[PDB]
Amino acid sequence: MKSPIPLRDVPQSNIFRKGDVFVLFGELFGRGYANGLINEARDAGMTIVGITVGRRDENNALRALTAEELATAEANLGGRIINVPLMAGFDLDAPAGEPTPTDLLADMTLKSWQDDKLDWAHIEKCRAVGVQRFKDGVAKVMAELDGMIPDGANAFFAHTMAGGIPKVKVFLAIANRIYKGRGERFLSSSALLNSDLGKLILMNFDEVTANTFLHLIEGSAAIRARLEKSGGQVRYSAYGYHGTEILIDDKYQWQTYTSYTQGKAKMRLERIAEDAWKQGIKATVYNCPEIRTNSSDIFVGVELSLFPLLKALKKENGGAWAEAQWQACREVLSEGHTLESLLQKIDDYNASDVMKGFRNFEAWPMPNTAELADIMIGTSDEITKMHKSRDALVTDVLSALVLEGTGPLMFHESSNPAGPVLWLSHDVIAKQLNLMHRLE
Repeated sequence: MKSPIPLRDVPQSNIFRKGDVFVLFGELFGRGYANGLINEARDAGMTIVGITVGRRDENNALRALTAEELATAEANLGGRIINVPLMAGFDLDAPAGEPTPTDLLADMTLKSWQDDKLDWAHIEKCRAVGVQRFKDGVAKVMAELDGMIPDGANAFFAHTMAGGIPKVKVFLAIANRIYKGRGERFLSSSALLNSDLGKLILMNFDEVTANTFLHLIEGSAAIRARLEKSGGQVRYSAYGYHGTEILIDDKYQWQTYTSYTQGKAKMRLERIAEDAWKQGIKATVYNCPEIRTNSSDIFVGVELSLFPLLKALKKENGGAWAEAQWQACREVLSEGHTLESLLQKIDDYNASDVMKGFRNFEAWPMPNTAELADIMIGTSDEITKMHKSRDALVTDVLSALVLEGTGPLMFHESSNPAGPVLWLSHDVIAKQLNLMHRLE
């Protein structure tokens, strides 16, 4: 798409009932977006079924879950898990007895990695092996799932797979410089992506973040056909990020965190959904807002996109509950600091020429720049220092709100989806939240 495709209206249909089956195509580890969606499915009475990515034995070989690991995972999910290890990516795949792509990275050093070259023929054979492995795994999982979904049922397949960074000792330092480096510590994301290491990373991103959605849709084709030929509806969802519209000068405007290295893979994901949609398959990528549930992570500055949600809460027929969110956000700031001054900082941030330059949709995802590092990391740090305690941030409150709103939006929109790719920006999130809390 040449521009964002917004979902503006709060969905109000639900076709799912007790006996319908919700399938989590991904494994839950810690809290994130998927929890809210799973909760919506459970509240609607759906049977929850999940996959596992498996674990690794003492020799780093992939294996299924033990009965105890399985019990723990099923307790976490609140549903049955099919114990067939669906590990995405090919970074640890190889023809029998041959080196993995990860093996080929073993000798990369801080000084050598940028110019080190890889054997792309071998890597290609490894990718082929990995793709076939994942396909056979999906076949087994679907063979077992087929009997758990009754004739006449509706099925909701929720894809959550993302990632693909290979294990290599040099990567932590590289990432630290790219994401957090200023001055001489600054490092262009292009330095990584132009290297063979970076090219491998991007290939694996395409496999894990995008192509797994295709493997899900194709692998479940027989099940889909059987359910559709009976009285049922089948849905596929995926989580996307492709920037978010937020209030700048009291107008909703698209922006993004830069540099989002998974961007090309997310656009491939989008195209997979669009193709499927053209084949009559109800697959939808939901492009969700920036969140930062762990402000100790490496992505310094992503949280800057969140703050205008406060204004959105007031704008979209906000009442007492919205005002209570403002109060909650005031309470975590230090003595002497106002919430208004924080929001002012964000106004100045989005008004800057440097940040305006990154509102380029066609160039997305763009490379970072030294100037970007300066203003983004500087602004993020300035706002962090406004707080009484760094374990209780305005961004914790707002991230929680986004998760809360996004669950029902996706769950209900999926009953009657408007299209294959939909943006959930601050406007519809605020509408949903204010609706949910209209009696509080």
